[PDB]
Amino acid sequence: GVNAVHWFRKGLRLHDNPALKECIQGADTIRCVYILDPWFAGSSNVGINRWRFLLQCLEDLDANLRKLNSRLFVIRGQPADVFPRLFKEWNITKLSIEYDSEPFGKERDAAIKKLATEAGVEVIVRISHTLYDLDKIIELNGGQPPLTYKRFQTLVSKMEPLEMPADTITSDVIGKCMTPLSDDHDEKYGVPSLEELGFDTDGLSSAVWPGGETEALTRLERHLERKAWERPRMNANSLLASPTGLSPYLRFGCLSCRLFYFKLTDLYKKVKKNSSPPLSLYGQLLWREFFYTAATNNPRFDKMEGNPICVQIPWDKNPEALAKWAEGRTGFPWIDAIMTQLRQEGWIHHLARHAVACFLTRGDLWISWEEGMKVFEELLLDADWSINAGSWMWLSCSSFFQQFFHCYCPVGFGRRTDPNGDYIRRYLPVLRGFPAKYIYDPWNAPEGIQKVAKCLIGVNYPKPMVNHAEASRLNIERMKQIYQQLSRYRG
Ligand SMILES: COc1ccc(-n2nc3c(c2NC(=O)c2ccc(C(=O)c4ccccc4)cc2)CS(=O)(=O)C3)cc1
Repeated sequence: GVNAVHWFRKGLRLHDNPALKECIQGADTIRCVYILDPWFAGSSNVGINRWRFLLQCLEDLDANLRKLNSRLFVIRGQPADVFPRLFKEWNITKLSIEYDSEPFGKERDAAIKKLATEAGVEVIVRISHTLYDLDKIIELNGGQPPLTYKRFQTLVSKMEPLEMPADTITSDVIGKCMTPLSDDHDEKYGVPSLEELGFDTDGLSSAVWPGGETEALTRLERHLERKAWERPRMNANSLLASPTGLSPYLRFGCLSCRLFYFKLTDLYKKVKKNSSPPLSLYGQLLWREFFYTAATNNPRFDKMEGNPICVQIPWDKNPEALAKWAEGRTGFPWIDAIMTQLRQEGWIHHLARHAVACFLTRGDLWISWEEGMKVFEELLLDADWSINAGSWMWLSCSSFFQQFFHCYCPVGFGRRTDPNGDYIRRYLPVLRGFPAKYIYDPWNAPEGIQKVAKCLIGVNYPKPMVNHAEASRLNIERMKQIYQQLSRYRG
């Protein structure tokens, strides 16, 4: 008969999955696969929190596929190596994927499409990771992605309204389509543990961001309910991970960005009684869309050299200073607490991202945004290659049409956000004995207060790695020199 395979990569969900929906129709068998390769050289920068989140996403998909008398098939290796084997072993004639706009993904999928055509396999590709067809955005702009956010808002406003999200895969949708299964299915296709991937899980606590579609849909309800109770304002509690947080689920595809969009539009129309909401309503959704669009045709989006849209800034190379930043031992408790939360949990507030990005690049250390991006790629759960690269370029003053002239204070920003320093004490236990007057600048604490706090600066917690007033004055001057001769730094 017609034997079909749906290939999960992103879109780790059964709701709003047009590719899986189309693949099942007219099919006699269906197998959903995820191709996992934790040893891939190109994935050497993936942190353990990302691996854990993904594995929890796969367990949730497997559990939800159980409800449809199916299972997830987890397969080890590289798609180019695995798919020809599967095409023959399973006699596959249909393969479905959610479209991937990112350059590496487009390249991989082009190769797989060639293997499928060679094997007599029809390839079904449907767009569902983004709100729009990004290629249509670019065509509407004249063939180039809009290089500014409000130009992007202009084009998007002129587009056709979004079509309804695809129906969720139910028993009545599967119909006669079945999944051939064996009693030993877990031995060959089961979802592995972190330990089974060779990871020592020593030092791991319960995940602050549990993966999966079930979690995402539960959080979506809470998120809308809280919104039922304009751009929000950050306070101290905003720094903590929220049970209403959706951002990692949108990144992995646990939550459909189109479903989220429609639920937001639905809620707005109920409270504000009109169908033309402020683009404010969608929060980061269009920033998300903006960076996917800017990156899709730029294979060097994550680089400075050879990247046509990036300002060629002469950053310093300082591996020791970069390591202090990445490992949260800069000696600035505000910076270190943020980098510690990021490493421990996999999410930090957007304004905390601005703070540590400024400190590393244009503000204090004058280290390339490429190096910050690599660290964030390792640890951050909610930012794809396209969004990470674009965000680091924009925030480091590396885009020609976005400048920041105010340098974040690595003491005052934290003190102004959380005056008592509860955030510091939560993530930097060595500093817990310091009173609020010194918690953001413990080097200013007299020797007696340090001894009482059982924390000698330079012994138990490092001294501040730079003099911020001097470093920022020099770096503000350097950035002013660059933008005074901006065209000279065009590649
Ligand atoms: C520093 O490292 C990172 C920082 C942020 C992220 N990040 N993660 C996600 C998203 C983003 N990024 C942005 O939303 C974004 C928005 C505005 C700008 C900006 O230039 C600007 C202009 C005017 C005023 C204020 C700001 C830059 C970035 C959206 S998402 O895909 O949903 C999940 C990743 C790494």
